[PDB]
Amino acid sequence: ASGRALFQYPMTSKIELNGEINGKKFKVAGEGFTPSSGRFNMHAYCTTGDLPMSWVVIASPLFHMFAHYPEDITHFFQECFPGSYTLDRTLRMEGDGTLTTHHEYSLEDGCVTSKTTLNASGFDPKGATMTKSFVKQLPNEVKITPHGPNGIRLTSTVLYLKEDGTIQIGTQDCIVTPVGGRKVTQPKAHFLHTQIIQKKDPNDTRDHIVQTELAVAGNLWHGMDELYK
Ligand SMILES: [Cl-]
Repeated sequence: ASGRALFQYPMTSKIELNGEINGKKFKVAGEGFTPSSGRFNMHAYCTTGDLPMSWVVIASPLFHMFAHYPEDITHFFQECFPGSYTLDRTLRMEGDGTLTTHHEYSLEDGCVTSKTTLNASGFDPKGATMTKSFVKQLPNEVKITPHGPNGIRLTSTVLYLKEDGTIQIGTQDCIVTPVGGRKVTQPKAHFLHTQIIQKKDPNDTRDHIVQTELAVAGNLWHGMDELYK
């Protein structure tokens, strides 16, 4: 049993996230549900106190193996199992700060555990990330291409909505590296439509978020694959 056969739904998730932003150290944990392909939720919470940054910005740090792929595009993230992969992200909040994250994953008993680190340095202390002035981030299309002999790269531009209805941009890039000692067949260049929605639990006492991601792959631009050898 490998690849897509390891992702029979429903499944669950856990996260352990150790973070630091502008020298403010924090920890997040969470548990989540993946009812079906491409729809995955996570109820996270700060275990150190209040989260010292926007929950909207931390949303993408908070599981691409749960994205929904058609049969005719390789689901690289699922095909990495068994063995797993690492994810390394850079998120540049333009004019604000840059953060990085590193993710390791393990699958056991239908549950993917993410162990993530986040490091953010140089953020504007009056910016929207630190002041928690974002309402949501808009849905976007993430470009996925082969990268190196055995990886893939994900890129996106994110529009972050401030309370005043205006936008701030983030630029996001990730590299995905199989860690399983084996070559995983790269997909053709394609895109992932991603929507992140956040709400609060009616009763939880912690600083927390209840987040849902919808992530659906498609060959949006058939010609794109020719450009990536
Ligand atoms: Cl927030």
